[PDB]
Amino acid sequence: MEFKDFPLKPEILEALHGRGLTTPTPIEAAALPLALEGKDLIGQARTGTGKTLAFALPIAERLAPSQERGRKPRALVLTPQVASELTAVAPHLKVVAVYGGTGYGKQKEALLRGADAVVATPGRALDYLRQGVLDLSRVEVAVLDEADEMLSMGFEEEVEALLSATPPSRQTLLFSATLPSWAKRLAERYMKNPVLINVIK
Repeated sequence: MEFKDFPLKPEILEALHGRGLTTPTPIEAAALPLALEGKDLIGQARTGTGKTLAFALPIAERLAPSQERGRKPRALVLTPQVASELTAVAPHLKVVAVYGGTGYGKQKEALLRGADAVVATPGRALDYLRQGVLDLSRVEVAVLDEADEMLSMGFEEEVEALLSATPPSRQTLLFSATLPSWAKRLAERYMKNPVLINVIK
């Protein structure tokens, strides 16, 4: 089932063209059905290229971008690269970044302008949170990418701090080539009877 073979936004199926992207991975092709309706999932694919669109899409497709001034983020993401794509496959949605390796002020500036989604290393993710700079009480979509490269890199107790600050009616998707205990807790404490999917060779 090519992208089209699904209920998808045309200009998105076109931004994809502006890109050149045609057909989804095994994992994407599995998630989207459930992912395009809110169902909690879990994803298990080898580390590297292939994962992004399983969630990027169910997000943009879920939200009606706004021009509202200084608005809260309806979506959220985590790592320990991901802007290029989403910004291109979700032109209607405003996207920004946060991370160690630049100035607080910097990512404490475009923030107050407005936001439709986010992606961060939990180390700085809490920074703006505590600062009260980042308000997180309007999120609909939640995402954890590589909950083992987090564990490994050590961003695991902010992951859940930031996470403990989102609606319960909210949705949740988790990806981890190897699903570890903290991601088993992260799964019991944060997800409604998700559906696991494994594509490991």
